Amino acid sequence: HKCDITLQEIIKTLNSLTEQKTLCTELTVTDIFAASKNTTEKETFCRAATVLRQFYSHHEKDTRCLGATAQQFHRHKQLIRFLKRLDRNLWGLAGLNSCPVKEANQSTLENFLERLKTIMREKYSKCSS
Repeated sequence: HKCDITLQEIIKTLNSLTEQKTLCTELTVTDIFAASKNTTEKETFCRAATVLRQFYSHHEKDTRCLGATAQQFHRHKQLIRFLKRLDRNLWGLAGLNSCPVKEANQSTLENFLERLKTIMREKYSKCSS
């Protein structure tokens, strides 16, 4: 694949999470699309990194729900270590590093991932990178 395998990695990495975190996906996560009334691609990717970041910290290495079941306790520091890894990938694609997010509707992790995915499957046509 000439394109950047990183993209496919983000989708799979972002997906696997959905399969694992299905119930805990009720921690009402702040949206950001509301400000999509006029933003560029980069601005989007960045804004996405901000949401993911805060989401990581808020829960940090605290097994509040990200696990408490199985294959999650041990892979706890692994999920976080991976989440950040993705953030770094976003930085590469992005380049702003500074992007604000105006609150609005409190979506849900799953909903956030689902929405983000759509945008991914949409821009997927534009590999570039």
